[PDB]
Amino acid sequence: QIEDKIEEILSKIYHIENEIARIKKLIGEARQLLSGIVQQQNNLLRAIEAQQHLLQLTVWGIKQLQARILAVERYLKWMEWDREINNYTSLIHSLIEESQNQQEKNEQELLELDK
Amino acid sequence: QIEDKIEEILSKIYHIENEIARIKKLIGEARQLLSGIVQQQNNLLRAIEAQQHLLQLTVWGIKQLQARILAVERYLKWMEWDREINNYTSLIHSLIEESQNQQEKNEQELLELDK
Amino acid sequence: QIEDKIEEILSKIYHIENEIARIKKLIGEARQLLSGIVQQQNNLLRAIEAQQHLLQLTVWGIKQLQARILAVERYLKWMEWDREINNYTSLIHSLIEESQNQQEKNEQELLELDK
Repeated sequence: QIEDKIEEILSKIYHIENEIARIKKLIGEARQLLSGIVQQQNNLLRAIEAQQHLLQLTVWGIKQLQARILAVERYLKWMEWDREINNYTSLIHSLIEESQNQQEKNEQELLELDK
Repeated sequence: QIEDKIEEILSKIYHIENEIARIKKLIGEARQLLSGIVQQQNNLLRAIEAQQHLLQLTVWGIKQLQARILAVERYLKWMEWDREINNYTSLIHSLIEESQNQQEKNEQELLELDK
Repeated sequence: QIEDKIEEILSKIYHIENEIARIKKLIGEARQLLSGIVQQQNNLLRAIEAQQHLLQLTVWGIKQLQARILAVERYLKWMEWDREINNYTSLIHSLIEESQNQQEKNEQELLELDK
């Protein structure tokens, strides 16, 4: 049986030795999908940034039309909105700053992973 | 050779025993980058929410200017846009509700993972 | 000691054989959270798309009010903004096109992973 036991041991070591190579292959794949998720987020953030510039342009557009229509009505003859707009504008800038930080870390850690 | 075989077996078991510790280290790292990706998404969603409040504020701003300019033109003397705006507004609210749900699950599952 | 060594070898092979099953369980879990992160991103992108249609609707709304107020002022009696709006609009369309591509790959790779 010492004889037989070495046969068994060797068989188990081989089949499990297989498991490891399996696991390392899958782990290889998952590294790719992970970088894809990280890049996707940098993209999603840049769109969000750009959309904010767009939103700032339209608020300015609206403010100008307020002036022009106000004057026209005088020739012929609001503050809450300004607050809520200022507040939400502040928030979106925080969330963007934080999202920029979070994006640098995630990219750094993903870079560290390639060792 | 029984002697020699036990030498080989022991050598393989050691080198593969190494593989496992390697794999567990990398798996440790990847847990971090994964929480970073999940947090990043909560951030990206909150920005998107805020931007929607901002967009709602500007649509209201625009509607008011429509009233004021309409009146001024009467003193002196559209519906599709309202539809498309109502529709897209409905959609963004769904996508946000779903994104809020998806964010709770992902955070729960990520929490379950620390066992 | 040949006797004893086979006892040790068998003990190590069992405890490490455990490690593998452990690792495969955790790997099972992490596959779920990964699909959840990928779906979440498809959602975040669709919201961003919709918000862009919304932004396009409001820029058009603003342009119309510019015409109506311009005419009213003539009866009675800008180009940079148009540029910046056109530019940022172009960018957001690129970032969205790229984000759509990135989303297909990530979904494909995640699909490949289930072998």
